[PDB]
Amino acid sequence: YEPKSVKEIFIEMKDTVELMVDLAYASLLFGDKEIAEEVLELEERIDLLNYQLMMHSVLAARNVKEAEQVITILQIANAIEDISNAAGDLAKMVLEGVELHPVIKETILEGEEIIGKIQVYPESVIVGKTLGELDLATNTGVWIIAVRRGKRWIFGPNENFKIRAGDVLIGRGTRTSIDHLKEIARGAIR
Amino acid sequence: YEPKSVKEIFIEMKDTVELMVDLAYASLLFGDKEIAEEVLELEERIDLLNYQLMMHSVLAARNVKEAEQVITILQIANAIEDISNAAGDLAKMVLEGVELHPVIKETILEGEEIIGKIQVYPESVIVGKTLGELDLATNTGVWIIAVRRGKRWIFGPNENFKIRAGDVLIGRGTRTSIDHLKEIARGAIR
Ligand SMILES: [Ca+2]
Ligand SMILES: [Ca+2]
Ligand SMILES: [Ca+2]
Ligand SMILES: [Ca+2]
Ligand SMILES: [Ca+2]
Ligand SMILES: [Ca+2]
Ligand SMILES: [Ca+2]
Ligand SMILES: [Ca+2]
Ligand SMILES: [Ca+2]
Ligand SMILES: [Ca+2]
Ligand SMILES: [Cl-]
Ligand SMILES: [Cl-]
Ligand SMILES: [Cl-]
Ligand SMILES: [Cl-]
Repeated sequence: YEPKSVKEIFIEMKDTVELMVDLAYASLLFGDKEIAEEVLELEERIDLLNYQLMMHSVLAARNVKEAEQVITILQIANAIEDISNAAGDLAKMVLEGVELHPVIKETILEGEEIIGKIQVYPESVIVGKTLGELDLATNTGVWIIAVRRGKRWIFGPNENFKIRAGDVLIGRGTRTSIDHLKEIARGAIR
Repeated sequence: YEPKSVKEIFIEMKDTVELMVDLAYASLLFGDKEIAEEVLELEERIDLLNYQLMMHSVLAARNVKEAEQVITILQIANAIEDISNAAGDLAKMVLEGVELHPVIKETILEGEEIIGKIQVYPESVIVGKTLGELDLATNTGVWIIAVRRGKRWIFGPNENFKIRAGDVLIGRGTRTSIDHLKEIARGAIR
């Protein structure tokens, strides 16, 4: 097997917790238990990555200097793991199925950065293009955290994900950044 | 005095913790103690907002139904407050001045979303424009979390913030989203 680097593990942890928090808010906004389940699965991945980070750090360091440095990484991962647990706490509320105060969904839809649901029509120019080819985060500011395609979810889609008419994109971004993408998705803006 | 709504307090909490985490990573990337100090000040604001949220929730609810609903809000704020404490943990490492493992700065610069430093030249078209007039988050995907102007910091600048040549923008976004803004900032792209 090809060994992983500390940086690769660390980057995945950071990237994953960010996605986790976004998905946690999405689960609350949509009262969606499947999204909530995904958050919990990611919390487990975070525990696994944290374990590997500790293993790598323990094995890599043999003297005091090296030790002091790997400890800084473990300390940061520790804080990251706390954020993952908080996202999991939010997800659990959705799985418990509690009736949320109406202000909650409004809050997620009206803050600086919001979560939006975008319907893709056949006439849109993004149909048939991949997220990478598109680089939506780069070119629209809207970051796609998930896609609902029929009876299935694609969480954290990669650059190879090709968009189809009928897809429902779950994006994170500013309000005007979400409405802009909706225009493009409706084919209004070519 | 004009009373605040639960939603206003809640939105500020959510917005603030997001900014806190971004600033925490910025403090680590730049080994900047002033940014770290700002994170700690925001952790205190979060404690204050949490207090006001509890006050509003306690006063607003008088019967079981209303109580069950305000509790959902308090439960979410509880998780948000945990995230704020994690950001504060990261900031403290910078204030302690520990020597960070080199992988840390690399990780912040190479993940899905990174933190970038952008120099604004006199010839750039963004000079003299406000963040609102510009709506950078909306129009570039790059979210401006802070600006270093001479010997002073402006954290979480509002829509009225007018950009000047010599400003150093601290942005959050994708790599290609950061390089794009740098082009605009250098005047290369009008
Ligand atoms: Ca854990
Ligand atoms: Ca060892
Ligand atoms: Ca802990
Ligand atoms: Ca299914
Ligand atoms: Ca569909
Ligand atoms: Ca606190
Ligand atoms: Ca009461
Ligand atoms: Ca706690
Ligand atoms: Ca100063
Ligand atoms: Ca300057
Ligand atoms: Cl690597
Ligand atoms: Cl299609
Ligand atoms: Cl309001
Ligand atoms: Cl100027």
